[PDB]
Amino acid sequence: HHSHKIRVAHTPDADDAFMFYAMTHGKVDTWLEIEHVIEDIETLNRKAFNAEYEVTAISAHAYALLDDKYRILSAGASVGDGYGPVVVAKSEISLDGKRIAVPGRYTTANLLLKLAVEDFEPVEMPFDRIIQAVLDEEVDAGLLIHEGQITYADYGLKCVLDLWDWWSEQVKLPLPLGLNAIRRDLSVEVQEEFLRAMRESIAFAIENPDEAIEYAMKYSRGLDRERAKRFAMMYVNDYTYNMPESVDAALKKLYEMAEAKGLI
Repeated sequence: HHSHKIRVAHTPDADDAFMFYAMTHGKVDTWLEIEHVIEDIETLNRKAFNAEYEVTAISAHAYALLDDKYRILSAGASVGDGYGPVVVAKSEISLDGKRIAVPGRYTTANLLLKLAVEDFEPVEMPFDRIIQAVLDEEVDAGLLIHEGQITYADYGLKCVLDLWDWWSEQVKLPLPLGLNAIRRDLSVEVQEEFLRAMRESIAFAIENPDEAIEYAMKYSRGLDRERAKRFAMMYVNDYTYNMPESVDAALKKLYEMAEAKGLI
């Protein structure tokens, strides 16, 4: 077992901690010596341009700009199906010409926004400040890629653009959001092994939602246990266990649309 020492990077989010719980607690038997690195999704999308880690989470959008050094892992993807990121505002607006706070240039949610509204002012900004900026009218609207998508109503805010409804009008397939990416220079041995450990960790979470969610709470961000389970279960299910053919088709489509508008 060569090169058995690797770095696995993922995000400080409930859905993520949930998925990785079994692995982060020695509950997964593997000969791989894994070192976890937790960082914001946009940080990983950018560091991925240097092929920093052996395995890293990464937005589908970003992946299109680094499919030369990385390939998509069958397990770990987050896919919306009847739900996904949204743009929220204090009241109903059109968004055209407006200033919208965005969590990260390379996120899939940004690519989608840039496809639905071809003329607006994207205001680069950390996710943990989008909600405040909107409520305090620092911007006209905000793009929410994390648990905001199911909690915005608590702040008296409302959805002005439902990215899933927009995507559903473009193609009839699930919505690829986050992906698990593995460097192409790793051996077949390491590739299969990590895939096995990854799948086991995901399956463990579904069979033990309360246990896995308990630890994940460290990233709940105020969400109660039920709301957190619901969020995690939204992006950690069948699609995460194994990317089906429909999701492969959806990425293909997503990319084609991006290429056709020169977004990539």
